[PDB]
Amino acid sequence: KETAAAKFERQHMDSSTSAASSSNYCNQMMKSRNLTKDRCKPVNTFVHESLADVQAVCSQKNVACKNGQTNCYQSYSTMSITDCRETGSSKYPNCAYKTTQANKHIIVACEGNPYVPVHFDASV
Repeated sequence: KETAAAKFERQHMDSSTSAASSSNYCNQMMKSRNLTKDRCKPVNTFVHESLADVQAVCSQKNVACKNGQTNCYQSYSTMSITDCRETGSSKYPNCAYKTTQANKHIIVACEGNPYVPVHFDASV
C-alpha cells in the first residue's frame, strides 16, 4: 500500500518549482498527482520547499490540529506554497482549479518513527 509519508509527498510536495508556476499549474498538478481520480478534490496545497525543510516542521511549533488532535506543527519560517481551489464551473471528470501562490507558515500533522508529515492541516 502507499505509505502515509509517501501519500503526503504525492499530495503536498512540489519542490521542482519555486512558486505556483502558471495559471495552468493546479489544473495539471491536481490531475497528475491523482487528486482528480475518484472526484475533484475541492482544495489542496502544494509546498515549494525541500523535503528536508518540510520534514523539519515536525520538530517546530506544536499547535492544535483542526480535528482537536495535538500532533500538528507550524513552521517558524514562511514557505512558498500554491493553493488549488476548484472553480464554480468545475465538473468531474474535467476538474478545474484556480492557482494562487502565497508565502505562509504551514501547519502539518506528523506521525510515526521516523516522525514525519502525514497531513497538511492549514497555512497561516
